[PDB]
Amino acid sequence: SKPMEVYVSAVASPTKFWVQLIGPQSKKLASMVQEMTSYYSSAENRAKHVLTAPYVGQIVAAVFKFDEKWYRAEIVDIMPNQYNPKEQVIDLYFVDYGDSEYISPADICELRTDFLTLRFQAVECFLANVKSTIQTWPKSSIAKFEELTEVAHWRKLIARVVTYKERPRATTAVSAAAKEGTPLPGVELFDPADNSELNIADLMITQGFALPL
Repeated sequence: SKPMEVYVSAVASPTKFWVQLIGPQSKKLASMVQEMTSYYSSAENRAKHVLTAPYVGQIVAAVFKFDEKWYRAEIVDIMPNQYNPKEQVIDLYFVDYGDSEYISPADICELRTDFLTLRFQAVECFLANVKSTIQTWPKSSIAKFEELTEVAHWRKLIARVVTYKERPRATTAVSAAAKEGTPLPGVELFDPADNSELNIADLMITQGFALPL
């Protein structure tokens, strides 16, 4: 397959992270985040889209109070508030970035229909040809991978899909697009501005943060 320019947008570990494609799609995503954020920042517009009787699988708009921006999100679970049985806590998967967060319904709206047009931008991947140094990944390995990818800071990488692995049985709530048996792409990654001929897997192995195979 062909190499592709990507950003790493979220990281759980070197064998669970998310990438976005750079190009017209990433420009459209940035434009959409701006437009959704401007639109839903108005109480009047939010009232046009009040959330009622939400359901698992629903695609919604949600504000992440971190950056105060509005994002497309998939409801992956709904549970009662523990303090308060008459309200729910909503498990959201942020379809364009890869993050998952538990969010109050107060911070969610229905998604205006035209915001559905853009392809969901995040693809879950694993780093091919590596495994953990200790038989889970050490926090230091996760940190090194976050550093090399500069996750969430718009660092261009070159990715290539070189293998696939069957998704394991999930132990937590995940996207409807990420069920057991579906193919998880295994990628090579390298930083074209890196000063190195080695890809990120080989950097992690040669520097003691991962093992081969």
